[PDB]
Amino acid sequence: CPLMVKILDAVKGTPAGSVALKVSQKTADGGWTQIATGVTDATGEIHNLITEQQFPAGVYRVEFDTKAYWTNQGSTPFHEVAEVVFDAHPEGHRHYTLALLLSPFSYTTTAVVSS
Amino acid sequence: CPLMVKILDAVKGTPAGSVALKVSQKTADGGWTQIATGVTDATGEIHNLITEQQFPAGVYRVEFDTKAYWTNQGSTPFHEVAEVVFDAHPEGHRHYTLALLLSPFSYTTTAVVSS
Amino acid sequence: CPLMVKILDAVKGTPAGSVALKVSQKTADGGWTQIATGVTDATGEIHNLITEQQFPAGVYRVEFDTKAYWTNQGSTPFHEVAEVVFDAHPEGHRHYTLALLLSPFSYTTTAVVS
Amino acid sequence: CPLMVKILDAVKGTPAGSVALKVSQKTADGGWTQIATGVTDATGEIHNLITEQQFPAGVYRVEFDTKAYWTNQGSTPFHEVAEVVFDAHPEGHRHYTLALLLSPFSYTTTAVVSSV
Ligand SMILES: O=C(c1ccc(O)cc1O)c1ccc(O)cc1O
Ligand SMILES: O=C(c1ccc(O)cc1O)c1ccc(O)cc1O
Repeated sequence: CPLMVKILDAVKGTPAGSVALKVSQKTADGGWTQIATGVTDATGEIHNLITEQQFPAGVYRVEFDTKAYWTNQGSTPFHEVAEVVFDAHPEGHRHYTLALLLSPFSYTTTAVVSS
Repeated sequence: CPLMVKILDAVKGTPAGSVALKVSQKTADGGWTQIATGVTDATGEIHNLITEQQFPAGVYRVEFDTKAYWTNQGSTPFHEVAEVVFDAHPEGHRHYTLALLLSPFSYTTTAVVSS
Repeated sequence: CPLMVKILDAVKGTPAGSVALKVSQKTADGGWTQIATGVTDATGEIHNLITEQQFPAGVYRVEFDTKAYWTNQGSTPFHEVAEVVFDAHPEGHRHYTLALLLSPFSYTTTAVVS
Repeated sequence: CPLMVKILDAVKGTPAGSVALKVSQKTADGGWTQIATGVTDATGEIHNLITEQQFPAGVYRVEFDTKAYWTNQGSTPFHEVAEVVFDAHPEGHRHYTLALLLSPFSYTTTAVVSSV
């Protein structure tokens, strides 16, 4: 998998399960084309989100539905969504891991880029 | 000021100065209307970024040009941009400070919301 | 004020008020000795924590009592405490701000140095 | 593996490899008794740091030598060390992962605790 995620819940100290996310690719005209959507499992990850064939070089946006994550827990969050925008160069089997630490009024997005 | 920012540089241990940002407002049709731009001073802040007349209830987007900040610093950044997206005055009018902690491959967005 | 703090609460999006902390100095022995205490006001700050005379060059440990903070909020924390250890050089009116972002199972420590 | 770590480098976007750490166990008198040391591999993890028998309920301290890490990376760090202190109830196959995100002037410590 060239694009992976790892979401953690900073209130309970567990992975963030059942977070919905969408992957969008920026096109020539500057617009965004949705190319995939998924939901984290109980470990805060998604497997088989997009193939290397679906993941050419270019700018991508990954939108995490963090508001619903907190609302379904009875907490009231600040952010509508968490969006991670980055220029990708999957070359030489270069893989990207988007880590995300969630609190109701704050989140941290970091990237682990390999090969 | 109803909308303040406070950007810090986690590499240098200083406020992030001269960071450019845009403030947008979600519209009825689901698009975005830009309402302001700004650039942080040397304390990492923008004074009088918007006024109360520009700030009715609704969803807003604050887009920080973090990639240009790290390029001018000589570092190579991951993120194309840093986006904070939130519903303003959902339960009534409030004031907002957006705290942002910047590293080349990571950032933390936090909100301080007061009456 | 050569040593300042700013503590935020990431659960409810406010400063963290009434957080107790201890400032310790490292001894030439190798251990710690407590030189001051304080408690954050409603803005997550402590004014007049220590003086420039109490804050000479040297290694310092600031120990934030985050466990008691989350207990008094009704939450279960992970950390027994939040410690920040750094080498201070207040040379040339150089001031330190320890920014601290608190969640029950996580905290971020960062420093702003003039 | 009841006590695991995961360290990342927020500047380069890689795991922080070759970080030294010391595991200490609070004693009845309040002192600390070192019980283990380790160094992260290239994934930012340490495997078989301590056994479940070495890890009874109690207060533990994990000290990460982040000053040496940043110096070797060519950056001047703020912190002398990163210290994670916590009360552990490892009853019923409860595992602790100490997650650590590092920048020269900032770090974030989080914990992931598995269920019994
Ligand atoms: O612990 C984290 C982590 C990240 C990537 C990964 O492959 C495994 C992890 O445990 C982690 C998650 C979110 C964050 O903001 C920082 C982290 O170190
Ligand atoms: O110290 C911070 C801060 C936040 C709000 C404010 O009005 C002033 C501050 O110094 C701060 C804390 C966490 C963070 O991710 C970014 C910050 O600027």
